[PDB]
Amino acid sequence: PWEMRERLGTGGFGNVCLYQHRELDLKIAIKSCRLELSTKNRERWCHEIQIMKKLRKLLNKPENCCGLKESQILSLLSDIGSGIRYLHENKIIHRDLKPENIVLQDVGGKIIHKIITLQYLAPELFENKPYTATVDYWSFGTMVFECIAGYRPFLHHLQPFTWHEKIKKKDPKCIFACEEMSGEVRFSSHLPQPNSLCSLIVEPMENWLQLMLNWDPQQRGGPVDLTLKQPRCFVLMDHILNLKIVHILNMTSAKIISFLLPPDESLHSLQSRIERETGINTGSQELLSETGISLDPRKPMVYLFDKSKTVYEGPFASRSLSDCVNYIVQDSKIQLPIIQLRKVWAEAVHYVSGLKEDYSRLFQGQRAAMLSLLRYNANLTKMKNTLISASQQLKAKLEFFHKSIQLDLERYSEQMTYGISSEKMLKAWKEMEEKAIHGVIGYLEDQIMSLHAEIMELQKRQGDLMESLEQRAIDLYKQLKHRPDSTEMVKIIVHTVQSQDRVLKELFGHLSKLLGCKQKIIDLLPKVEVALSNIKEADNTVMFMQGKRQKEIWHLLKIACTQ
Amino acid sequence: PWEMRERLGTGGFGNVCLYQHRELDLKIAIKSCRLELSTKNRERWCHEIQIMKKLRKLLNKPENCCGLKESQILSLLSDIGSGIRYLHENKIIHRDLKPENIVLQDVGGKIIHKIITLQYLAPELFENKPYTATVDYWSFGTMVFECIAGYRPFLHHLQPFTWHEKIKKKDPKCIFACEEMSGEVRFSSHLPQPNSLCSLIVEPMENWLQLMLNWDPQQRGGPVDLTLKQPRCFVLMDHILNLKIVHILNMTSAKIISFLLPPDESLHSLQSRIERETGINTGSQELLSETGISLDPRKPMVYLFDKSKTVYEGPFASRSLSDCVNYIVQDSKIQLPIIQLRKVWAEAVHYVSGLKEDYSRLFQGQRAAMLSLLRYNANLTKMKNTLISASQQLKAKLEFFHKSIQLDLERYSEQMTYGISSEKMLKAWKEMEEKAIHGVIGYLEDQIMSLHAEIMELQKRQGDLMESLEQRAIDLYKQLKHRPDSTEMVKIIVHTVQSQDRVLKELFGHLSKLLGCKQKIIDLLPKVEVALSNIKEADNTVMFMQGKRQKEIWHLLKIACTQ
Repeated sequence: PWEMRERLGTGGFGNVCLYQHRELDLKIAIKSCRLELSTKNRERWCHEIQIMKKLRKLLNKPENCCGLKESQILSLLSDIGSGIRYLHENKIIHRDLKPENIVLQDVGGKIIHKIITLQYLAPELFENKPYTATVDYWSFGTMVFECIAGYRPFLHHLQPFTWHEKIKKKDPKCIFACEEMSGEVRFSSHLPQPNSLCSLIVEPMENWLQLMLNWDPQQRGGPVDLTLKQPRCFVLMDHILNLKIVHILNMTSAKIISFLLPPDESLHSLQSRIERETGINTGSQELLSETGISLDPRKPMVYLFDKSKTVYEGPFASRSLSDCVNYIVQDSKIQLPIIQLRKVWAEAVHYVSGLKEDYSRLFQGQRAAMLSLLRYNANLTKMKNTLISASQQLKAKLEFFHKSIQLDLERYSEQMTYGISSEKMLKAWKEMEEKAIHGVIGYLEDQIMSLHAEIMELQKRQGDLMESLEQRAIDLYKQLKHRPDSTEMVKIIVHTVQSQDRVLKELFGHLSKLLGCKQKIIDLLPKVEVALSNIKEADNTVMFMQGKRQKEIWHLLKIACTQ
Repeated sequence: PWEMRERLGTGGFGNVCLYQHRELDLKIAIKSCRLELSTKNRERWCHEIQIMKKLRKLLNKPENCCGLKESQILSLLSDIGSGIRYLHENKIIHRDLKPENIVLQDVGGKIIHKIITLQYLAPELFENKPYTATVDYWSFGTMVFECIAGYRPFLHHLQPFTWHEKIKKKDPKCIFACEEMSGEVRFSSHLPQPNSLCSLIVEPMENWLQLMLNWDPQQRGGPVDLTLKQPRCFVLMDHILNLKIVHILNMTSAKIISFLLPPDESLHSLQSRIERETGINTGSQELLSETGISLDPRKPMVYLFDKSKTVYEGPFASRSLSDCVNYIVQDSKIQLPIIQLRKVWAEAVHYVSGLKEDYSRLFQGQRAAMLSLLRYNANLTKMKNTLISASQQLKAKLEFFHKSIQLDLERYSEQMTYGISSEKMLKAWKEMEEKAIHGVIGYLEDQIMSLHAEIMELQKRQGDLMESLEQRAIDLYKQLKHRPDSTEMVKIIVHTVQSQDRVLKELFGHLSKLLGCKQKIIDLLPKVEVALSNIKEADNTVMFMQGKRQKEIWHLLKIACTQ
């Protein structure tokens, strides 16, 4: 019993449909071709199905109008790369490239992607009837930059006909194209500013796209690697996919640097790399995990603190607005053609989203600092429990020491009668008495639980309020986006900059209190080490002095055997 | 510089006025008599001022329409009693009695009261020109029942003329008067039901008012006590003022009983009084203070728990509605004359206020139970700290016991050579070894901190929501009160009864968890006593066994002196 539900779309000579089982969640797309076909087209569809048996919603999101997040673009490169190489191994050229061919499928947080409009049709497909797999490189890299910037790499916002008439008139050794308001065709051989990708990836992706967006058909793939039978863009993509890039969120200056690393980097070698590269001393390189764990350098988002500097100044915002957006900050009432307005507003929304991520990640590392504080706390609890244990045990040892030497003093005083006693033993036991004489236990305990209660007081956010502010702004961008003055948006910029400044300065006060707690702990540690060491040493001396007293008793047994 | 502010009222031949200093809070009432008086009236006012140099807002509150709280009436009796006797000692009859003569003055929570409308003018003042101090007794006791019920003791809601025409036609040996809807004059020699005063006070206040509201002028004060020159009502009022009445809020049945007590009652004698009177066993008489302290019976709102019974059934509401109010619960749309409606609605508001006080005081004793739980907790913490202290000290004593007897075993084994050793000492030291052999320490510790964390979980109110419901109801009574259907009020009765039932049953679950915690603690206590006792005893045995070993060493010194 298959339920004839709503369609999944329009496909073939009919509709792509959703046929779920009536009881279970068993969905499949069935490409309806019930319409009477010619036998070349019917049989054509037959071997189409036979060979088949052998994302566009994400392309139109409000939150990535200037393009997608880095890691998501990476996963699209590896997944759609495996699909495209999977089709080229199967001696199959798809040629029907579009974001609608790609399935969304959550597997535990991971979206999986397989392959199932004149902007994707190749210019040699605009001209000639036969084709090669180069159209997959042109349309695919085209769609890749449609993930990178959110829109078309060549002359976007035009109709595709005159668009390809300028593609075949474009210098193919360039990357990005745009058109100004004065009618100038200005095109760039480099990627634009609105990007989230690290430059270490960008420039091999730049020249990679110089091979990809080369509209000359014979040079779309690469100078072919004759050792692995492989075009150059595949080699560059597998090169990029195995880049080991870490990220150290430079907290004290509100920065982050990506680090392209060799695969044999020990963490100590990376400590030297940061000490020479960033100039931050390894005696103060405080490196916390996403869970706030300090590393082991014996192993091969990282959070960067200065162990020395407790003073935390203001954040160092190295991201400005573009001068279009700052022009609208200065003058919001100018009613331009609304395409450039949604461009400017989009840049503003991506900026304020950057601010949201700033409070997000700084907030995150603040929490990780608190978790490391908890780990130091548990260390302190262990050390103080062992400390007062051995302390009080040592006190009882002193107790039976004093009673024992009191009894020994009695027996010595009685055997004094016959002149048996030797005074060097007595003065030795007096020395043992002064050593038995030999508070800050409980006082430094009060330092411990005082700091403990202080931390718990520090335990007692506003970027959700700024999420309502930015959320209002992106709602403005949506309600102005579906349409065929910007003052209030600049006011949201005001409230987000100033509110962000307030809560960042308060959290910097929190962090200063945290490092004060941490330095107080690290000051408390060798107190516990020296104190515990004196406890164990003094213990073992008193125990050996009891054994030495038993050697004196033993010597009295020698005196008993002497007579 | 005195500021001529607004008046304080109208008085004399002008206005009672507020003349504050312009800088300080120095207020005084000045009785303006600027109007041209005759010299008997001007000089009359002169000796009035000369003798003077030698509350009505509270009478009209929305919350006490059926009369005032008990303790406040008590304080008015002692304060206005001291004022009236203060005036009768000064050979002065005021005769101008009204609630406007009484000053409100907060002193740390206490209102102080001193003395400065035809319903207060006496019937002999309605008839004759000369008078005595009996008019103070009539008008004063009149105003007293105007505190007790909130309105006039004789035929209220009438005009004062025909009112006194029925006062002089009333049987003066009765107390309360009313008039029915059919024109019947029905008057009562007892106090009505809408009262908060305890009956132990009510009936001497009943007969006290039978002397007070006796409109026969010669019998208003009393059969005069010839030993203290004192009318009977003064003797009865000082008798009532020195009554020592405590209150035990019977929590398990949702009750409270006042207890008139002799002044020499020990708390153990009162435990017998509760065990025979209430039938609640002194082995289960759990008596907690307002701070939740269990008493010392060696000393002379009390909270009553059953130590045995952990099952807490539903509350036992012995306060019903009157059948007028229940009639309006059954039929709310009857538009009566609105005087009886505000009477019925007023009874409803006082009922729901009683419910508010029920949740208030049960909530209060619940909190006191939690405070007593905290006291037991601190006791447990002390006992466990001392316990693990003496435990681990005992462990170190066993340690040097075993090393000591190991060394003694060595010396004994070496002096075995010459046949010096005596095997009874050896077998004795083996017995000492098994005694040295002679977990639930830390296990019952886990019981302790397990229960501690469980209590802290129980630590994590709705009568404020019912305060909004009742507050809505008294707002209905005010908005219908200022006017010259009751269904929604009965719906508030529904929500307050059912919501009150829900939160009371939840809090009864809380209390069951509390007594479970308490019985768990009291089970944990003799474990600590027996365990600690075994620790101290076993300690003192091992220490004496070391001293006995020193007596054996002493005996070896006797063996050394033997040769």
